Amino acid sequence: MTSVGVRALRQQASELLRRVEAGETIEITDRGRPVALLSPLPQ
Amino acid sequence: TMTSVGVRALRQQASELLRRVEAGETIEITDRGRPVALLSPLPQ
Repeated sequence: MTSVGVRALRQQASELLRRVEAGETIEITDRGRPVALLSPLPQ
Repeated sequence: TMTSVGVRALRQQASELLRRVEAGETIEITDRGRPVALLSPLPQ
């Protein structure tokens, strides 16, 4: 899942952040429309 | 400065956080206190 909805965000938040921490970016959709991006920080 | 929320808060307050991002805000995400990710809006 490279694009997840709001429901999946809550149910999967820990795992989604693990993936971003491993370098993935993940698109967040809201009623099917892409609205936000989760990207890794340089840290 | 910015808003920083942890994963717990992201889950618990998801609707309020996405409302802010859709209004244009970028938010820092922490994982057990360490900054790990950026939640930023896509332009519409």
